Amino acid sequence: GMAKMRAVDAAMYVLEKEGITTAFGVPGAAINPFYSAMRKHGGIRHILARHVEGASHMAEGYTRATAGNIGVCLGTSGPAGTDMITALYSASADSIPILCITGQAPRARLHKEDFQAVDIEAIAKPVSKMAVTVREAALVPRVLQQAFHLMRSGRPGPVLVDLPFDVQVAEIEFDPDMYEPLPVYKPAASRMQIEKAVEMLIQAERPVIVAGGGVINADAAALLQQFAELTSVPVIPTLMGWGCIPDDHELMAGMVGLQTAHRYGNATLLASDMVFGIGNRFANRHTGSVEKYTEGRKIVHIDIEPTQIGRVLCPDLGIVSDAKAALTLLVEVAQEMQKAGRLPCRKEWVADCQQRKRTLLRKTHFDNVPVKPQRVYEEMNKAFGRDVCYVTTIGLSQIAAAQMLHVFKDRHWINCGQAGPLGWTIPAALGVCAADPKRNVVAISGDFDFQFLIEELAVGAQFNIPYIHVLVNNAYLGLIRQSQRAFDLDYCVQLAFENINSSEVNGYGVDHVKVAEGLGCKAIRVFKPEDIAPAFEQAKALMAQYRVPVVVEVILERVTNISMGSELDNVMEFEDIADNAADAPTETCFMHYE
Amino acid sequence: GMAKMRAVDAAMYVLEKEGITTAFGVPGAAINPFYSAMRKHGGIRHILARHVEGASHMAEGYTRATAGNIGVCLGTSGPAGTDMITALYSASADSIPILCITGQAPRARLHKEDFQAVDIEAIAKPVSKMAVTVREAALVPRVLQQAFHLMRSGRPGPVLVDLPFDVQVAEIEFDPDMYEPLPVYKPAASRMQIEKAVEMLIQAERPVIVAGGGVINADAAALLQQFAELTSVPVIPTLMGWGCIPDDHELMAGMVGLQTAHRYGNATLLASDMVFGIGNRFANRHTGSVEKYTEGRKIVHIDIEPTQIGRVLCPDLGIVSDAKAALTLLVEVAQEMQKAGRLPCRKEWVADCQQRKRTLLRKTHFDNVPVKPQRVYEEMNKAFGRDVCYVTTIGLSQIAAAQMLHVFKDRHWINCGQAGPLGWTIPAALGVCAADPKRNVVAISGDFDFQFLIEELAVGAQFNIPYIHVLVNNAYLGLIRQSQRAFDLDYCVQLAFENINSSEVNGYGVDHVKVAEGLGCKAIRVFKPEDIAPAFEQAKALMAQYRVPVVVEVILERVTNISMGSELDNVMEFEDIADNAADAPTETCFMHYE
Amino acid sequence: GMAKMRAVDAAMYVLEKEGITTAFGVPGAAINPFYSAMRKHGGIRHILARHVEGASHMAEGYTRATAGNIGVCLGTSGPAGTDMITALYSASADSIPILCITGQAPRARLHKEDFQAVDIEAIAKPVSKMAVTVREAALVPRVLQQAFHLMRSGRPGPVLVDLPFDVQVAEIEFDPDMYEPLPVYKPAASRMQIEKAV
Ligand SMILES: Cc1cc2nc3c(=O)[nH]c(=O)nc-3n(C[C@H](O)[C@H](O)[C@H](O)COP(=O)(O)OP(=O)(O)OC[C@H]3O[C@@H](n4cnc5c(N)ncnc54)[C@H](O)[C@@H]3O)c2cc1C
Ligand SMILES: Cc1cc2nc3c(=O)[nH]c(=O)nc-3n(C[C@H](O)[C@H](O)[C@H](O)COP(=O)(O)OP(=O)(O)OC[C@H]3O[C@@H](n4cnc5c(N)ncnc54)[C@H](O)[C@@H]3O)c2cc1C
Ligand SMILES: Cc1ncc(C[n+]2csc(CCOP(=O)(O)OP(=O)(O)O)c2C)c(N)n1
Ligand SMILES: Cc1ncc(C[n+]2csc(CCOP(=O)(O)OP(=O)(O)O)c2C)c(N)n1
Ligand SMILES: COC1=C(OC)C(=O)C(C)=CC1=O
Ligand SMILES: COC1=C(OC)C(=O)C(C)=CC1=O
Ligand SMILES: COC1=C(OC)C(=O)C(C)=CC1=O
Ligand SMILES: COC1=C(OC)C(=O)C(C)=CC1=O
Ligand SMILES: [Mg+2]
Ligand SMILES: [Mg+2]
Ligand SMILES: [Mg+2]
Repeated sequence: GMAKMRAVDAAMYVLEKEGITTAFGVPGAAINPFYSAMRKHGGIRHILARHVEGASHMAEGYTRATAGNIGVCLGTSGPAGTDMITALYSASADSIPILCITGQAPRARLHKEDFQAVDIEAIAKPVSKMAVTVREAALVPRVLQQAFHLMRSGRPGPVLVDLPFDVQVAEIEFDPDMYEPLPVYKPAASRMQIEKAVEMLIQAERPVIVAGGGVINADAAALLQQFAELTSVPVIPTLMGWGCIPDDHELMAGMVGLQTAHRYGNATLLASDMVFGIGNRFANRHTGSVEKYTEGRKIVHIDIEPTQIGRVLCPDLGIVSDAKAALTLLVEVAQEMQKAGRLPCRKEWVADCQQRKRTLLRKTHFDNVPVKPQRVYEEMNKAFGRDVCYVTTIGLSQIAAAQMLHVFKDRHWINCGQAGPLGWTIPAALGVCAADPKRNVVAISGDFDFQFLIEELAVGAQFNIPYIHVLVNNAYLGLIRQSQRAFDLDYCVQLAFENINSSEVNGYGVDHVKVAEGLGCKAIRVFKPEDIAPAFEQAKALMAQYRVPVVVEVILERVTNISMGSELDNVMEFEDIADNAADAPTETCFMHYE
Repeated sequence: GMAKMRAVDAAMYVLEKEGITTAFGVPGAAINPFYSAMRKHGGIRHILARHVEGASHMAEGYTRATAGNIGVCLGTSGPAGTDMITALYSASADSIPILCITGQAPRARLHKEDFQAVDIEAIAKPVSKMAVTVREAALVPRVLQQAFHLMRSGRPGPVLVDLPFDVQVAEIEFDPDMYEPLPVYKPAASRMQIEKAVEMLIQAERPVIVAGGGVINADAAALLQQFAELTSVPVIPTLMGWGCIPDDHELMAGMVGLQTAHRYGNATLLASDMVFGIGNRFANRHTGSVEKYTEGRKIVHIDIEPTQIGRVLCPDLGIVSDAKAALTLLVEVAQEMQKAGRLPCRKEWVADCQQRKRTLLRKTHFDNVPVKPQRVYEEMNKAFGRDVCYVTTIGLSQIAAAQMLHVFKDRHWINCGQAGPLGWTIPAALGVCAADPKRNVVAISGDFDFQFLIEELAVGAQFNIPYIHVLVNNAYLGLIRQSQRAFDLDYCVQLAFENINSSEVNGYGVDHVKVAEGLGCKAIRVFKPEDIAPAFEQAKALMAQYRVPVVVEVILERVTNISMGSELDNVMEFEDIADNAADAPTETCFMHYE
Repeated sequence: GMAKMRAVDAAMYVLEKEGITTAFGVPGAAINPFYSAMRKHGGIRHILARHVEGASHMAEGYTRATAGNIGVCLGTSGPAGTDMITALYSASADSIPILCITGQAPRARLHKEDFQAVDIEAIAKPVSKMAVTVREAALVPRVLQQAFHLMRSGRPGPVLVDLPFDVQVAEIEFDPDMYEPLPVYKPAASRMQIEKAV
């Protein structure tokens, strides 16, 4: 029961009671007392990163992998905290928590210029739900207790806790048996709200549901699918909702937007007369101009956060609610409407949507040498099972991947959709694997994203954390080259050079096979499209055998312009489109996934 | 003359007028208009980094290399700006400027949640002299004009300028012929202040001058040496002042502090009766407890910043002045005192200081296998000339290097002394080489620092930027292991693993020779101490021949405890001390440098 | 000559050398050592206001009346400082200075919800050229020295100096004879610019 212990020893009991079992970090002198309490306590597996930014993105992958997870990132004072800002931003931006814990100079020296003392509280305030320097040892458990309440309540977001060295080692009296987590705050829609939304849905003749990341945040994917099935309403997931209904479900109508979107998804949205938004916001790369997106359409918006409703467009009906509470009530009311015979039949509209999904395609089956990126994603759909979990960040690599890969379960598309920090992909994939060693994790990176935090591969080697990383190498910042077309420029975006140790890379610059092997991983380079599928089969074998990351590097043609535009009705198709299965053989309409 | 142009085109003329010739950056869509103006203008050499943090630390190395330089760092919106915070902190902390320029979402969408729009102004405020989002196109030249005034005036520091996309492309009328840089503000000591300081100096019987980074910031090293020679007063440089008098000068008395310090330097400070501080602050790792540092000693402090005087200890005389203005007047007054016969002879005190410098040594000449790190620094002193320019960050690698290497000119020790961010070393060295292609740049890293931003070696390969990187590999976070001794811990600080591709690294983990070669550089691994000197000779040849970075990796014994303590009178000597040249052959007392 | 004195006594020598002769204020327990120093030093005429906002606007009128004047407004901790925000905004907005000086709780109690302790630094930062809590007794003369430089230089504006009670009464060594005001920064047009204008 009650005993005298250091404030960091009390912190270990609090973290255990709050369900923490994993931490990613880089120790230093100012955070040593915390590491010493973590060693004495046991039960937290620490993973040593090779950049503080790597540890903070591992914590994001850990959070995102499984409902209820909270990745923890640990660092010393000074530059460690400033190295966490990008991850706090990325987590805030996507409404997901991580808990960052930093050491700090002792309280008496905070306004002197103590070595590596920085005002991290002020720096981190705009990208966190709370950033606090703990000023008394007895407050360490209470700040953590409040932090966990904030990370789970309302619109979720990250917390930074900053621990002065003297506060960490100071004694307190603490009773772990008496510690209890605070209740989680979640507003719930009333029946009056939900019945109005269902009445509006029944009146629409061509409705779609836009299912957002809030549905996944609330762990409500099964209810979302059930509500769509009862009402027979096609579902458009946002990039952050992708997976909340399986991609081969007959009501999955494709994705919408300026870049990570399908031709059939955009055409279905523009033909619709109502958008029933659940757990989405209306992101600008999803909508284009809001005036065109809302034209001729009633808009419903359900969001847990009141000030998200009406922020970018005015809904006809806005409801403040947790998505699981809302969907529980939407299923009940839809079942009552079904018994009363008041849900309309929707066979024509569902048939029109499916017809678009069957004909408005993009070619993937390219035999070209050098390889076309879209062929890589066709081979990934064939090589990996239905349970594949993709991790990716940003680039033409990521945009085309979102256009052409398929996913079948929530939290099998792990992607930092609002902030898109380069280098996120490797640490996030390691964090997903740490959350779930049985997960079939496959990452996708372009060469530039792969280089930012390339040293994190050695974390996977040191700790034996296996996953497959697909690296598509054009020796370009490919997305920036494409955006420079508007300026008739191709300027400062090339990565190629004659590698003085590897004439076999043929002027592509970095030799990723050599780099990955020096970092302790396995790697395979692919030049010809028919060698992609065997390489994915070797990579699985190498992974079972050595239990380390395996990189499959595909050498691409230097320049491919991926389809994108500035409005839903203006997406330009640069590469070949398709209307038949032979050019696009891995659409779910044509291919059984597992 | 006057013409209509985009606001970014006016920015190019302003940057040219302000002396900018180099920029380090990573383009993205939101900053493309600026890149397009930089391409159209010419005359700025852009260097593409492989992490935005790498570009920001290259800008720091560029600033630090040469008086008057201002490194420029360019990035897109969102995570690029959050990736610059660590460099802004490091530059603020050391009183040096960089100019960071970020793209931003258009003004009308700043409070919507536009893709990658972040409140970078608020995040960067605590680590910059100005952080501003430019709200009108006509203000772009005026914000830059104010930015350059701030970066050069008072206590120097960094500026972040954030450019909304629509502000960048909007037209203005601008006349480059009429643009003029603002005057620089620098307070100057009066004769009444300086005469009082010289009177106090004359009364002291055992004075020392502590020469800080402010002397180098003011470009006043030659005056500092001249003032010490006229008054015959021994000089103790801080780590940030190191080089402002040559290490073989008869008045150079060694360095002082808890870690990067000499036994003779600390013993000389504790024996002194006055500290004449010029351009220093009194950093806690330099002083220890201020009560012990000031005991029995009058303190003079000259600083350009009024609120630095009395911040950590109360001087007997505090003077607000630029160090060059102060030293100009100190030389004149000392010459007047010399003509009047009022400067005391100081032969005994100078002789006592030199006697300490000759006898209070640390052993470097170790024949051990595996290699002892202190032998590496002895070989570096022999292999490189007097004009060597060292670049380093933090770790036992850096602390012992500061204890045992010698430097002979200002700005030949490039080191982020207050913030110490891991990964700084490679990008900073590339930035120094970009500032001065004739500089003989040698970097020092431990293995963990080397890994953080290891991909930046490919920047040196792509752009042919040659320098030598000494990598001392203990497969440990060695400084943290040593600080964990106080907790009877060795926990989460080891980097070793059995590399499945390289049994020759013998369980040390990452194979840096393979990684460096995959990144396009040359590399040499050294296991035996007698092979260090030949490896430095091969590295010079490889560098002349291939014009890329050359890494020399020395395999160290796993555990070496470097001398350090918590007070000047308590520094513990773990490894062998020396009182003879044979154990410490590269002290300047024993060895002629060039 | 150099002498031992309280930080507030050294502040009195600084205000004298910077030309202060008048102050408007409302005393309180947290600013009493400063009032005790003003009484002992003499040479500043104090006008007692009947609202802290009244003292802050008297300081504005005193500044605005005559070139080179700097009105000084004095108050205690807590609501006195919040009583001053409107004048700080009015002074900033018109590019003119006032010097506001507030008492504050002792440093050891600044995060402990001590009676009438408020984060006036953060509240006043948007409406001042500088707003600072002085953390060391030796810094009191230096903060005032930087304040007068900022109030006169560039675009002029007001400054708020917040004084913890333990900082005010701590002894320091200060030599009034050695104090000198900082140079004022004012940029000047070149002849090239003026000929173009004409
Ligand atoms: C290069 C690139 C291209 C992209 N292209 C596209 C594209 O074409 N189309 C596209 O759609 N996206 C695209 N994205 C992603 C896009 O930027 C956004 O991240 C995404 O559209 C946002 O999805 P969302 O509306 O579900 O929002 P989210 O960020 O997932 O959040 C939606 C809402 O959920 C709420 N919420 C949180 N928890 C709960 C809960 N328990 N219950 C209810 N509500 C809750 C939050 O308050 C928030 O308002 C792209 C990203 C990149 C990097
Ligand atoms: C692991 C590690 C160990 C270290 N160990 C030691 C150690 O043992 N000893 C040690 O001394 N340092 C040590 N350092 C470095 C230390 O932390 C500080 O960076 C350093 O001591 C500060 O030097 P300085 O006083 O010259 O200050 P600086 O940071 O260089 O600044 C001094 C002052 O210069 C002023 N200034 C700027 N421009 C001008 C100008 N034109 N004219 C006049 N003034 C100007 C600024 O206002 C500032 O107050 C260590 C660093 C690390 C990372
Ligand atoms: C820190 C950061 N800097 C810049 C960007 C802008 N950016 C987005 S994609 C991209 C290029 C990515 O290239 P690569 O990963 O090789 O992919 P490709 O587009 O060539 O497939 C850049 C620079 C960013 N998202 N984050
Ligand atoms: C971003 C960041 N995280 C953590 C630290 C704390 N830190 C200082 S030195 C060090 C270990 C450095 O190890 P290495 O570079 O191998 O050098 P060694 O001490 O072993 O010679 C760490 C983690 C830091 N300075 N910066
Ligand atoms: C894309 O890489 C780059 C070069 O090499 C092609 C250059 O010559 C210059 C000036 C910039 C650049 O980014
Ligand atoms: C018959 O199963 C199929 C569908 O569901 C009806 C579809 O929507 C599409 C597009 C193809 C298909 O085979
Ligand atoms: C130093 O590397 C580390 C390990 O391997 C030795 C571990 O087993 C654990 C639990 C933490 C760690 O940091
Ligand atoms: C004779 O030259 C020499 C000195 O200067 C007098 C010294 O201070 C020391 C320590 C050695 C030396 O050789
Ligand atoms: Mg890296
Ligand atoms: Mg690429
Ligand atoms: Mg090491």
